[PDB]
Formats: sequence, C-alpha cells, structure tokens
Amino acid sequence: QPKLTIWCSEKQVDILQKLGEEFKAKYGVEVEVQYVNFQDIKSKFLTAAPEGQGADIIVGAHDWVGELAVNGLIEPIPNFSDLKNFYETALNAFSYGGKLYGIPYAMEAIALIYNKDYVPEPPKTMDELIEIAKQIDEEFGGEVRGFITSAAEFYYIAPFIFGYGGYVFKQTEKGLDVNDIGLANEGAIKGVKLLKRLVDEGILDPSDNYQIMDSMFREGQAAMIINGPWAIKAYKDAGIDYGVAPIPDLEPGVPARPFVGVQGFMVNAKSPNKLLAIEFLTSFIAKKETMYRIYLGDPRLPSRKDVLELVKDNPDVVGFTLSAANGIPMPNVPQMAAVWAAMNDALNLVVNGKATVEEALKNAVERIKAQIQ
Repeated sequence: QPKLTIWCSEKQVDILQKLGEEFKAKYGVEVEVQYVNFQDIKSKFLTAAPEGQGADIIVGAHDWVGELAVNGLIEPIPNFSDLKNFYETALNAFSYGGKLYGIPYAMEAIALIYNKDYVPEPPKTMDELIEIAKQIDEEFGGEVRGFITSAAEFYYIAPFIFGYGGYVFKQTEKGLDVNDIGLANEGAIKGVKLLKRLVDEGILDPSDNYQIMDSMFREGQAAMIINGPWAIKAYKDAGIDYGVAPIPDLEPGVPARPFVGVQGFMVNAKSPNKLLAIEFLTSFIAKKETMYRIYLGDPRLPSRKDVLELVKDNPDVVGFTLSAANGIPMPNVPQMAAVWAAMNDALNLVVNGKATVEEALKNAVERIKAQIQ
C-alpha cells in the first residue's frame, strides 16, 4: 500500500483530504493528511526527517527554506509551465541557491491602512500622504494622528529602504549573496532619509511603535497607518470604516517594496515516495482551482495572480496583495537573524537625533558583516 503523508494547517485538512482521494483514484497512492501546528512542524521535521519519519509533504514558512535545503531535507521542485501564474516574490521566497524548494500558497505584507472618515481616498505618493497627514495634524489639534508607523523598527521602514534600491543580501541567479550587503547604499540612505524627514516634519514621533500605531487606529485616533492583514479584524470589530491600498509610491514610478512573508508546501528529500509527492504537489496542490479553494478555506493573500483575479471583489485583498507582489522576501537564510537588531538599533539612533543616516547605516552594516564572520 504505497502512501503519502502530509502535515498541513487546520484550514487545509478537508481540502487536502478530498484532493488526495482524487490522487488515489488517478495514481493508486493513498494520501494521509494530518493537522500539525506550524511550530511543531519545523521542530518535528528537523528531528524525524533524518530518521525516515518525516511526512512526505509539509507546510511551513519560507524562512525555513535555507536551513532545510542545506541540511538536505527538502527536495528541489523541477520547473513546470503553470509556475508562470505565481507571483515572482512568492517563488523567490521559496527559492535557494538558484533552485525552487516549494510551492507557495499564501503571502503576507504590510500596506496603507486608512480611516475613510478622515481620508476618503488614499494618497498615491508619499508627498501626498505627507500633505494629508499635515492637514489632519493641523485641524483636529493632535487628538487624531495623520500618519503612524513603527518609526524605529526595521520591518516597518523596509518599504522605504527597498523601494529606493536598498537590499539586505544581494539577490542573484545563484541565490542570496550574503557578502553583498546593501543596507547602506544610496537607495538605503535615501529611504531612511525619508523616515528622518517624516520625523523632522513632525509627522512621525520618535516614540512611535507598533502598539501606538495599532491602538490609535483601532480607537479612531489615526487617519493612516502601515500595517498588515493580521490587524484588520480588530479594526473591523471596532467599527472603523477602513480602506487598504498599497503604500504610496515613494515618488512617481518608484513603488514601496515591503518585506514579504510566504507560506508554502515543501517535499521531503528523504521520502521514498518523493517522485509521487512532487507529482501530487505540482499537478494537484499547485493548481489554480486548488489554490482558490485554499483561499476560501483560509483567506490569506494568494500566491497566484489568477487566484487574485478570482477573489478581487474584496478590496482589502487587492491592496495587500499588490503590496506583497512589489515586496522582497525576508531572507530565508540564517544570517538574517543578526540583521534585525542592528537595523532596529540604527533606526533608533536616527529618529532620536543621535546619529546621522549615513553613519547609523554604515555602522549597522559593519556590525552585520562582523556577526556573519
């Protein structure tokens, strides 16, 4: 009795069970499908897969790909034509060393979230956002914030840094070059100079952080914020008439490029059944129709362009997904772990007037290059 085991999320079980039944009828292979918590998946896969007890297909975060791939535990996915229908950044997020290592089903990035009671129509550029923030600050006498984001937090400032051509690790045809760090190039400096300008013009406060951004918008005291899909239901429950759009273009023709987190299916490279696993993954799971069902089961930003077309009657999903499509995957390699605190520290120095952008970014990249060695 040849079989495939899949560890998946709770909202995928029924879809994957039915799909596996189709697979069994076409290929004679039984598909056993099991809900496993995201946390339990990475850890149990690392310990079980080396002993031949790993599920044949798992779900997981794109962040795991570098480790899983170098340890030889997940299998490269050969190219197929239907891949043209996936967002480039979803595929890139599941790619390592110039090879694809999974089929993404969901993306996550931040975008412009705005209170329609204060901003009927969202700004198309950052200059327009700034004008609008100003008028809100200077009218409702500082009980309503015109614009809030987490000012000293790298994850929230990234869209400015990357929009202008900043980058963490250079993206090449053979993978991320961890020795080519772009967090202090001209683009990167220009992005953080934008941040600094926001603080200098009194639009952002150096104390601004996530809690303040999130609570003020929920409580009707913020016109425009930059946040992700995870926040929206508490704003919905709180009766905010909110919209979602991409982060305004930095300047004409220069989109903001936020970090993007991606969830995907991966094949066990130790599986005795990996050829059939890859067939199930590429010919069944990866299909437009299946990916659409997956979205209906758990409405996360789709990894496929043709699935977005099918669900775009929701205006939120469009604004978020367009933001994610322009974004940059959080690097899926272990050298990223050192980057966050060095960048958060740099940004902190900038917003509190302690170091110049040029200097804060040069030192952060010095600190990072040193930690990687």
